[PDB]
Amino acid sequence: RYQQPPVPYRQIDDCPAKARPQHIFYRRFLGKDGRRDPKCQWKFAVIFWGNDPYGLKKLSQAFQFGGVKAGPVSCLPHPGPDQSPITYCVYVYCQNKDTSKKVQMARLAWEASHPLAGNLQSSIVKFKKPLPLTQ
Amino acid sequence: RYQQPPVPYRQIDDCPAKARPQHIFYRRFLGKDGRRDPKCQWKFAVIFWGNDPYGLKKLSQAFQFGGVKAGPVSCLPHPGPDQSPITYCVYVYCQNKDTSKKVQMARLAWEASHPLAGNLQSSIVKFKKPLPLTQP
Amino acid sequence: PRYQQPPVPYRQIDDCPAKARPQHIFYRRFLGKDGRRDPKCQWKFAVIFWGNDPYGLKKLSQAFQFGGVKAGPVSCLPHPGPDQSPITYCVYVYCQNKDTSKKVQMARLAWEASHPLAGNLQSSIVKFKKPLPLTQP
Amino acid sequence: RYQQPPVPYRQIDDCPAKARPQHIFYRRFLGKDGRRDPKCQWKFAVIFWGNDPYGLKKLSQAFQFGGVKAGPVSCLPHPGPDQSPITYCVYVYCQNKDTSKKVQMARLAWEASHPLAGNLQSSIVKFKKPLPLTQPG
Amino acid sequence: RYQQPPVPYRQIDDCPAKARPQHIFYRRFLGKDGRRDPKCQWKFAVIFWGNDPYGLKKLSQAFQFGGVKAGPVSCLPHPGPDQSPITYCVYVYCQNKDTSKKVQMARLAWEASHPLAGNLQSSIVKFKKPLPLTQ
Amino acid sequence: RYQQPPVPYRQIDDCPAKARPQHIFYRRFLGKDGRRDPKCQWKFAVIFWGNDPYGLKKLSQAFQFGGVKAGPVSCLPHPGPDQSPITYCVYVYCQNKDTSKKVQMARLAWEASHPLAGNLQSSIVKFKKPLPLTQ
Amino acid sequence: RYQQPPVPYRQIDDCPAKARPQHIFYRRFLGKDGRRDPKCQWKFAVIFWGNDPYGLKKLSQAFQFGGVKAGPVSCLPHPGPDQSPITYCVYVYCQNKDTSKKVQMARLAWEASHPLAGNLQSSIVKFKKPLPLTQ
Amino acid sequence: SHPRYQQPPVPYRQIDDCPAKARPQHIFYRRFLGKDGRRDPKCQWKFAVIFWGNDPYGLKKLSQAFQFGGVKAGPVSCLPHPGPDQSPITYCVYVYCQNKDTSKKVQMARLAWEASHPLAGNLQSSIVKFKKPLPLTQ
Amino acid sequence: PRYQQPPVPYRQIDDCPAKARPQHIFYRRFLGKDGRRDPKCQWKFAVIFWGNDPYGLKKLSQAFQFGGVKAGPVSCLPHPGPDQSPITYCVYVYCQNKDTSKKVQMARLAWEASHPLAGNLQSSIVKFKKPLPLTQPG
Amino acid sequence: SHPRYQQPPVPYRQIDDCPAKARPQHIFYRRFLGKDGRRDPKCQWKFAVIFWGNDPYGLKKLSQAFQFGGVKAGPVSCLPHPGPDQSPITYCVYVYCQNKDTSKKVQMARLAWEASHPLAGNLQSSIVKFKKPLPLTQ
Ligand SMILES: [Cl-]
Ligand SMILES: [Cl-]
Ligand SMILES: [Cl-]
Ligand SMILES: [Cl-]
Ligand SMILES: [Cl-]
Ligand SMILES: [Cl-]
Ligand SMILES: [Cl-]
Ligand SMILES: [Cl-]
Ligand SMILES: [Cl-]
Ligand SMILES: [Cl-]
Ligand SMILES: [Cl-]
Ligand SMILES: [Cl-]
Ligand SMILES: [Cl-]
Ligand SMILES: [Cl-]
Ligand SMILES: [Cl-]
Ligand SMILES: [Cl-]
Ligand SMILES: [Cl-]
Ligand SMILES: [Cl-]
Ligand SMILES: [Cl-]
Ligand SMILES: [Cl-]
Ligand SMILES: [Cl-]
Ligand SMILES: [Cl-]
Ligand SMILES: [Cl-]
Repeated sequence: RYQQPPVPYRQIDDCPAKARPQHIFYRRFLGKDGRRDPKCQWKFAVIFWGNDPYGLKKLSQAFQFGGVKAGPVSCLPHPGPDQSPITYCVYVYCQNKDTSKKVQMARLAWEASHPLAGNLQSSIVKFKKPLPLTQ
Repeated sequence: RYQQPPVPYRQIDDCPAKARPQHIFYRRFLGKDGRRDPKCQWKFAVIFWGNDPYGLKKLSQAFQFGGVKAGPVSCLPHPGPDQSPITYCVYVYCQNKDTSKKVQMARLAWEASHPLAGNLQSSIVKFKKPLPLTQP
Repeated sequence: PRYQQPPVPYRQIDDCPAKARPQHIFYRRFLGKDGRRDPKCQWKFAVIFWGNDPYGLKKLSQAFQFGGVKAGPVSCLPHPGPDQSPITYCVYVYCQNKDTSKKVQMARLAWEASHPLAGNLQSSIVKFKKPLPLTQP
Repeated sequence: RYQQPPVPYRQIDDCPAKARPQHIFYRRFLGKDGRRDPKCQWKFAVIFWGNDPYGLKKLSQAFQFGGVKAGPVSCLPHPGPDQSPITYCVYVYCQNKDTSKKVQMARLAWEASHPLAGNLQSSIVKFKKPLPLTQPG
Repeated sequence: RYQQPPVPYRQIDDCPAKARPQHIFYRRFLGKDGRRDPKCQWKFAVIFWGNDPYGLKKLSQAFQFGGVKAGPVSCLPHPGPDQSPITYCVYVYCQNKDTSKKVQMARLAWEASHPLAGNLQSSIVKFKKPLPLTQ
Repeated sequence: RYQQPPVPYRQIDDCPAKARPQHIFYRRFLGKDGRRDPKCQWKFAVIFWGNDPYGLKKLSQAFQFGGVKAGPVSCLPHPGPDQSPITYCVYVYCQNKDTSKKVQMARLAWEASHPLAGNLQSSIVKFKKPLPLTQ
Repeated sequence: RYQQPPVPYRQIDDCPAKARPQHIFYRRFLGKDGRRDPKCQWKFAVIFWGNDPYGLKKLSQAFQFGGVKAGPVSCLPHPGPDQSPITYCVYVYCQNKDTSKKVQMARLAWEASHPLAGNLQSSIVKFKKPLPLTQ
Repeated sequence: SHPRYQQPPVPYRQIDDCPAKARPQHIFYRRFLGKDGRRDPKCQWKFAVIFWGNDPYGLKKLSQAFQFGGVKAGPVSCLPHPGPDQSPITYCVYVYCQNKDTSKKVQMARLAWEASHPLAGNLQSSIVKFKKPLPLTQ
Repeated sequence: PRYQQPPVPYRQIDDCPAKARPQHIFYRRFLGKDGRRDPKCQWKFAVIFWGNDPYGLKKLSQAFQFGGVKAGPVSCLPHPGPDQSPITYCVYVYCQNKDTSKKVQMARLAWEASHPLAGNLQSSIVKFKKPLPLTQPG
Repeated sequence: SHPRYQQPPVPYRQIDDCPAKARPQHIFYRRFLGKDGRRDPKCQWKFAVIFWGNDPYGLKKLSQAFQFGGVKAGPVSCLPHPGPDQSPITYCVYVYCQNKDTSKKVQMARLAWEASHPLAGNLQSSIVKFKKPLPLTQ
């Protein structure tokens, strides 16, 4: 009835098909930084936003790892008193600032290599209290 | 799948009636901190989370003001390899840290006065770069 | 009896006078654990509330009665100028830490938000250099 | 029914007679610090406390100046769940920390010079927000 | 014609009569700041100065305590090349900055309660090395 | 009767004879630091003390300059509740800390070239408020 | 006879053909960071190294920008007294440490998008004095 | 080794193996460095000195001269063109070391060679530091 | 042999050259304990005195010979110009701390004030980065 | 020049003026110091390097060599005896200059010379700072 989180996967063939190439690149580029850091807490993310929801879905399905986990496609609120064109967003959660920076670079690399991909705005995010993403 | 953002409000007549009481309380309680301070950028939020999406949807509909704006009901990722019970969440965006604390306090106040309402966990949130929430 | 006396304490919710009781109930729930006394703490904080209606202040005094949050009686600020002008009544709500003090302040703000007939009180956190005699033996 | 603030004075003769010696000494001792200065906000006080309401009342009536102004005799709450003997208090409001320390010293001087006067405890007090003791405007 | 220091007392009966009222006020007002703190060094004072040596003398005789001890009535030198009206001074020696300040306060108090009394100018004084006033 | 301050003098002929030698030395050694400086307040001194009042009187009489001015011979209070043997002192006022150190050194120099004469203990002194010694 | 630097080039057609894909990617991923900053000194680089000189040549030819400039394919010294197999290296010169890190990521990303590319070791480099790369 | 690409200087055991025209410079350095020229096994290869200028032969002799246990020159290389066209080349040689102090002695040593041989070119230079160690270890 | 020698050391006032002995006696008393060696400190300070009269400087040099305060011989500062101009003599008085160095300056200033025939010497405190070899061989 | 006292080294304007046994050292320093060897006319004389050792003749060549517009050695002087008895003399030469950078370069120049010449004495030295400027302008 309501939004639902991306379903997780260990095997690359579980990743939806059209996000698969983005997923693979992310796995190779993130490397060890993609792995759950047992030590740290989940107090970081990167928020990506732009106008195309389908682009963001792929990004959300591509960013699913031990230490890097995206939520579903969401929205920013309308900016003004009235309705305007929607800005969608995905939060890519992770454990430390450095991983969060690498997530940003990762997507920017994907964009660089795919001129037809949306150029997403982004920001590093930090949470005062830890999020419940432990196993 | 694809969410839309809560509709904004002209008059309280435009707030969904199930959230109207929560909304009116927040309007009075936030007072001036609920008004848009164009002097500021949008670099803060509060994230509320819990297991009950209806609770969160009323919260979301309730927090719709000039300087305090909720996103729709959303989700955190599954924490592990397999699927666990869903943790829903709502981000309430605002323009400064003081307001983000007032937002947490508003919700605690509502909860105190309504022992049946869900006791939501939350966290203050800070963004490095400002969000596109300025008025056109 | 020419002098003020301190508010009486409660052994149960129903000992709070009825007109102030709902406000007291909301405070008990909202303050929660922080309403409780911390016998390892000293008393060097308060929130002063002030306004024009002494009966409103009396209910706020009656409502703020807990182990770690205790209102004095309805009192007054001095006149600001050379002649008697409208009275600003005030109540001090004594607390054990700054945190609880801001919570006290928020509690009343919530109360007012949820009850429009309630007076819109002004307030300020207050800090004492020395500990007040509010400890037990 | 409700407490009232001390009446403010235009001339020494308007001061209640029993408090008038204390008022004159404070007027002379405080000197310039007893006057209002328009450069400052009302964010300080001295709280005096003891078991003697009449002694406090003279103190309260004595400290009525442009820049130093006492509240009425009030009470601190009971320390415990049971009533205990009343501790009375007076807040003497000032515009700055130095004036607040001078007020404590003033009263210590008064005690030193009058062995029959009670020995009051006190604390300096700081308010995060300014109190409404300025004139309208 | 050499100056001598004022006489010390043990009893209040030992204070010269004309200085006794001021002495008893100071004894009461200074309280325990008035008494000697043996683990402390004498590196402070209050200098009082004005035009009336008689008022200063009583002040001198008044401030005689374990931790607060006045020297005799003395003088500032002349301010200019020629002789001008004499400015008398008395140093009241203390062991800390707090007591100094209280000494200033003590005498202001005395002045507020006696309009006839001289309104003496004063300064806190600090000595880099300790004075020989330990017993 | 009460103490008076040393008589100021500008010509070395107006200096009391017993102190002329000291004075001539201090005049040359203090050099420019002996001169008054209007852009400075009078918030410093050196206090000299010891058991011999005549020694201190010469010093008092010697240190009379534009920017360096001694009070008369005075005393410190007795250290205890019984009368002790007197410690005398003289304050030499001046405008800055540097000059006060110079004044100290000047007297040590004098002690060094007159080894038979008595030694004085000293301390640099600082006043919170400026003393009334401008013209 | 002596080594020569890579050809600089304005438009992509002047880029050697084999380096053009890597150059385009870099041009897009570096973004503004690829541009010169005349108010910045050349005191950074990334040194890339590996055993395939042809791989290094393409990287060398690809990193030719206003603010990011590669030297030619060079060598590290033999590490021992005997000749062993050669470790080639290319220095990619930059005007700040952030650009350096970005150059490093740019190649990692290239390696993540082409599993056939060699996997170059690399290091940020810091120069005490500025190199003569000013316009 | 690949014929289309630079090779590193041949390393050498006795002084006689140094290329004839480098040898004096080499002997001079060997004396000036003393024991600083030896492999310091407690240290990682994280430093160099870069020498640069416009005469490649001058740099080639320096390159050939600086081959010791703990200081190893790469071959004559180049900086990239500073601008949009080919312009006069600046050649360079990196002389690798294990620590800052050895890197300063290399720099000093060359300064000495120049002050004592006025035909030698006056090479610009800089200390260089690497975040990760280079593969110059045993 | 034919180079400058330091002042001959003497720890008995009568062994001080007679012409410097009054200046010596005054310095010994005025420096007091500051005049003694403190093994705990190192020799990283001095006062340089200079002037055009080498004899006045010679007496100063002879006068300042103490355990913790020790003058070198009368020396010179270089010619300022490309050509020779009238000589500026100097004496370094070595000390173990800054306080003692200022005292040394005050000492000579005192001597000048009490002896108007004495030259007025300019001086400067001096600080050395590294310790001079003035510790006792032990 | 009073014959009882030291005098400053003779200044040059041309290298044939340099005492022959110091000429090698002199030229080497002129080249090593380069620009830093000349008078920096926006600066006062408040630095030096003191060199010391037991061989006065080596120090004398050093004194003679360090003569430039911005680096100027005094004569061979010495330190005081360290103890209350005559012991072996430690000779010293101050090499004056206008800023701390020049003084570090002076120090390095000598060091580079020594590293280059196994027969040269290994002189100890220290940088030196004067609180007031020395009269080396005129
Ligand atoms: Cl960001
Ligand atoms: Cl975890
Ligand atoms: Cl939080
Ligand atoms: Cl109320
Ligand atoms: Cl009440
Ligand atoms: Cl209501
Ligand atoms: Cl407040
Ligand atoms: Cl009244
Ligand atoms: Cl009383
Ligand atoms: Cl207090
Ligand atoms: Cl003062
Ligand atoms: Cl004497
Ligand atoms: Cl002192
Ligand atoms: Cl003046
Ligand atoms: Cl690195
Ligand atoms: Cl540039
Ligand atoms: Cl060459
Ligand atoms: Cl460098
Ligand atoms: Cl002679
Ligand atoms: Cl010795
Ligand atoms: Cl003489
Ligand atoms: Cl100096
Ligand atoms: Cl050094």
